[PDB]
Amino acid sequence: VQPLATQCFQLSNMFNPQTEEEVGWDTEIKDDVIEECNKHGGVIHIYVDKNSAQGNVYVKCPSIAAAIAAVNALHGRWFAGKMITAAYVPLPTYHNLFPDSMTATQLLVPSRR
Repeated sequence: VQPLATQCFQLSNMFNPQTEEEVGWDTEIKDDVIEECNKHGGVIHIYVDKNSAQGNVYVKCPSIAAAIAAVNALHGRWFAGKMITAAYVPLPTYHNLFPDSMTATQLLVPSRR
């Protein structure tokens, strides 16, 4: 049975720490994902996990409707011969990893203009 959408998701294949070469690369990913969410339903928490062999980025959106829109917008991308994939994460699991995300409400904006 396919998991229900939630506010929270994990992207994969967004980067490869073995090969990332640009100074500031993970901030650029953060800004890019926020920009994409800000053509949909926005975003209230994001973490680009530099350590992740799988290239994981964690996102929480302000509602399930917003998460669906972001997932459907992001899970179409390709990088370095792999598709970006998304998996919804249960709220309690996401909140255990990112306690700061539990009470988040402010929609995020990119740093770059």
